[PDB]
Amino acid sequence: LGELVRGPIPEPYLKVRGELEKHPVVTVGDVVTENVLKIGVKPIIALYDLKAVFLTVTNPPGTITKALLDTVRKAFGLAERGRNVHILVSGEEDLAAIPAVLYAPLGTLVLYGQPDEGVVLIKVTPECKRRCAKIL
Ligand SMILES: Nc1nc2c(ncn2[C@@H]2O[C@H](COP(=O)(O)OP(=O)(O)OP(=O)(O)O)[C@@H](O)[C@H]2O)c(=O)[nH]1
Ligand SMILES: [Mg+2]
Repeated sequence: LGELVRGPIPEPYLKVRGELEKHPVVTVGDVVTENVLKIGVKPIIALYDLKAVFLTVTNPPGTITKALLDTVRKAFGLAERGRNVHILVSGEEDLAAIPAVLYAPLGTLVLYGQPDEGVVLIKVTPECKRRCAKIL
């Protein structure tokens, strides 16, 4: 929904680093997560596929189960309390950016990967929270 930042890995992470350091960050994807960690930023929540507190969840590709939605809500609960949470998904977390935006505090940056293209960065605001609810 937000802004795509283009470039070969890891140049987009380097471009946005200053912004990532000044806000809480949620990462969706193994490549996104790893790349944010390696520039010294610790996500409050990181969701990635199986191949800090750990939560496990199964989510069949191209769905948003009730279980994923609960795990994400729980994650944000734990993050409110200053835990970093890694959600390890068995299945696929292809849609997980939507709930991330729903349940997130305002001013949170959510990142996910645009295959081959770059990194999508989303500033969490009442508008984009509104539409993400609509998307579901
Ligand atoms: N050009 C470019 N593409 C990127 C960049 N970061 C991520 N992407 C793309 O986004 C894709 C998806 O990222 P992830 O979802 O983290 O990767 P994944 O292997 O699907 O990880 P899982 O979702 O855990 O299975 C990657 O395969 C890349 O092609 C970047 O900095 N530049
Ligand atoms: Mg992915």
